[PDB]
Amino acid sequence: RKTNIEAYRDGLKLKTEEDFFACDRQYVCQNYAPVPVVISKGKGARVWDINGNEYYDFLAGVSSLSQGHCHPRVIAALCRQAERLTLTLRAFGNDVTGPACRFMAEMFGYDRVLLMNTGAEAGESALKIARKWAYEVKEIPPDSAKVILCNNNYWGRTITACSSSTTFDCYNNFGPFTPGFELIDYDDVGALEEALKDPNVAAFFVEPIQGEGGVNVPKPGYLKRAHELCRSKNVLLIVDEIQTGLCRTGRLLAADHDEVHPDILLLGKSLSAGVVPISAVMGRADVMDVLKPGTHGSTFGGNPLACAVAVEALTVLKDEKLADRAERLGAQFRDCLRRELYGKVPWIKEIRGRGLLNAVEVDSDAIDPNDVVMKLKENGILSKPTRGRVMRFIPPLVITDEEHRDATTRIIKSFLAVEEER
Amino acid sequence: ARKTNIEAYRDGLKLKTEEDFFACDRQYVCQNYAPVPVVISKGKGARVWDINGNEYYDFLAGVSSLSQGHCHPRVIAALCRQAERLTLTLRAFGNDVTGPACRFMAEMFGYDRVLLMNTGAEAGESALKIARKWAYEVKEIPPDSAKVILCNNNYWGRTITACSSSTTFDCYNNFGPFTPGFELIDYDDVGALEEALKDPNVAAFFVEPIQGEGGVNVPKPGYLKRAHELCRSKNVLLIVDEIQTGLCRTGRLLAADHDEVHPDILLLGKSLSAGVVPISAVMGRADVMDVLKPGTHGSTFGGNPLACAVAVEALTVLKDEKLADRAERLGAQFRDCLRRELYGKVPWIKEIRGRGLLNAVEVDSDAIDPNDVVMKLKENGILSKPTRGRVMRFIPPLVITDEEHRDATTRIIKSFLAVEEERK
Ligand SMILES: Cc1ncc(COP(=O)(O)O)c(C=O)c1O
Ligand SMILES: Cc1ncc(COP(=O)(O)O)c(C=O)c1O
Repeated sequence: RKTNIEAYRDGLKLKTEEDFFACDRQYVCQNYAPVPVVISKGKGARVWDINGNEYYDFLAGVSSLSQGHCHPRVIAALCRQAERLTLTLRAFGNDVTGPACRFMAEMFGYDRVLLMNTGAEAGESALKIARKWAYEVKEIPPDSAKVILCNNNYWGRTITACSSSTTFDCYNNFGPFTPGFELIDYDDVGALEEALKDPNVAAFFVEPIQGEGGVNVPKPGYLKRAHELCRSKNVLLIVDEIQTGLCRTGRLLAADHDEVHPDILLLGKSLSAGVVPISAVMGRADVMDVLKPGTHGSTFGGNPLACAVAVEALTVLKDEKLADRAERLGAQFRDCLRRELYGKVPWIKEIRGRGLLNAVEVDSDAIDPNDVVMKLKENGILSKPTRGRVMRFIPPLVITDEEHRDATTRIIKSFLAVEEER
Repeated sequence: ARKTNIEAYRDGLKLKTEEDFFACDRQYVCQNYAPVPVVISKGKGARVWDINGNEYYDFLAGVSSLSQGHCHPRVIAALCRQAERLTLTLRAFGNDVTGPACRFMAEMFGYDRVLLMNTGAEAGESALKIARKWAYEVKEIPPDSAKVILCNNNYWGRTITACSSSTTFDCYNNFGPFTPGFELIDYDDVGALEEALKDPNVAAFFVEPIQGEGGVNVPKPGYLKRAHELCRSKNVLLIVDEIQTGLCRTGRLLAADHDEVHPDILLLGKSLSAGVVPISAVMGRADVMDVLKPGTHGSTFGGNPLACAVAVEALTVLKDEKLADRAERLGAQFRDCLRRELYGKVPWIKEIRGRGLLNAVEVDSDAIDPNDVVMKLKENGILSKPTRGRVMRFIPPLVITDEEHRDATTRIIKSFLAVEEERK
């Protein structure tokens, strides 16, 4: 049986990529840039376009697809639960949400788990928790709570996220803005310490490696020291692991590189293996319990379908030893690129990353960075930069040794060819 | 059948009674919901079963997220077929589903452009961003001056900006400081709206056709029609939140259709996916929606192909099963019967109200404990969660059969009479 989207699409008689591009222009809100490919299918580290051409996916949902596209275990868990029960609301109990929260609480070492749907919602929820905790436990004056975050942070697209962004296109013309934020440079202990002098600070909200900001890896010991400074002042450390967590950087959490156990942890993206939107906020009881009944909610948060998917997605990370995989392959990737491209390619500014969260920043005054993106695609690598000039290499962690060797050589080949053509 | 992973996992926990699940929940789940009465394990159509095999009619239905019923076979089949092929690309890449699904929606609802988000709060956030950016760029109002009018007792979600525009104490208390830019007026009051619309800095009026969480507040006939005229007069966008009222619930495709109103910006959610996965939509004319240029808005999962395939199937069910007609017919019967068998007989009922299958019975909490009604309903096989304590809600799947609806209506009336007997 053809399902309705298949049948409706068939009737539209879309043959070429351009036909699909035209369909976007006409019917899809135009808040994304043009795209170079129309993907029809995904398996593991590979995707295929509508013409059957094969690519490696080196974006992977910006680390939402760590377990690969269409991981059979995760798709079986989705389908079996979907036949049984998908939604009760948290107004009613069910036989999945509590067990899934227990599973997560034990895996990550927290007392309480709040399940939301998107990463932005996890961030919003964490800010709300930190504010309410500041008022009720720290006893700071009404409406005075402040939250410190860093320049170039990214946590989503709500108005409060826009209000705390330093990125022009994220905030421009979307005000007036939510107050209560203090922005400081990333990777700067001094600036943090000075900001923490304000007793009305509730939290410091930080990424262990800035994602959208350009795969900005801080100096060794940054997060470790930040947590000490925060604790000195009774300020919560909220660590956004929505992009860096779940084995991507070679550890279960990127915070583990600094032996930091976040006061509040955010997860998202590969929590569901890219199958359905589910995010998490985790914290100790005496923080999370400020969210009393009626004070927060979500229709789909904690729905049993997403919970079943998430438990399976997390178990795959463990069973397939994906943190070890990411560590090993990522170190090989960076060594190969540094050996083969530094010196030879003068318009590479840096090769950086941890695990399989890697970037190559190029000098956009020396090269058109889009020429690198297009060359990569010609050689079978789909990759989307950030900030124009920061090339990103973020494959599924399940990429095989042989696929990763192939991909790495296609990657080298592409940078070298761009240099040759300069 | 062979055990599923999650079944085996929980089997390892030895959680067997409703009270073991209640304890599990108390210990590991963030405690932002009230205690629950029941542990549901299976849903099908208008029915659910608890872990002991007891059957109930679900009269909450996800607050109108399950209009197509639990586990609709077509929608599962669509989920599973698409899930085997592709679930997520990001909108950074194209795929062969998102554009077609947006065209499908654009044509069904009569809009130029469709923005797909994940939750109803995200749809609201997105619409407010669009309205503000449009007011700055097209209306040329002073920078940072954009205002949005909303109504007292509105509900649109739980983001900080939503909390900043709420009049409900537990929704906002101790979550500030708050996003500025909102003007709060009484619902169902055209004179208050007209006066608020005198301010040229207003970008939008954001309103529910029937207030949902605020208590199934049905406005006077012609409220929304008049509101639209007043907004147009002032070049103010009418943002209509159909997340709870839309998609056949009230006996029409959109609740706005009762007033022959085509929203300037439409919000959908909830039953857009038949309760299977979170997907929401913001739709609008080109000259409004096109302010959202590349890089100015985004979402990881928004527009993912899996959710798109599910939504197209869910929307088609509404049509094919003539669920607007079913809701209209059964809902009219429900209100007739309850009024006829409860008013007078039961002194502590204040009002029976609703449209289609979005119905409520507001009780006098000074004269009765509303929770006694909730518990009596469950004893009689009806799962129902009130809003604001005293507003009992009756929101079944629209696929409820004539026989199931008759049975349920008789159980509901029986429950209210029983509580009254006990009061006497
Ligand atoms: C670190 C981080 N936090 C939060 C978010 C927002 O997640 P979502 O797109 O699911 O709202 C993202 C998205 O890329 C992210 O990279
Ligand atoms: C009218 C209305 N709008 C928005 C929302 C928020 O949707 P969500 O819970 O998906 O964030 C709801 C939730 O019930 C609603 O009733």
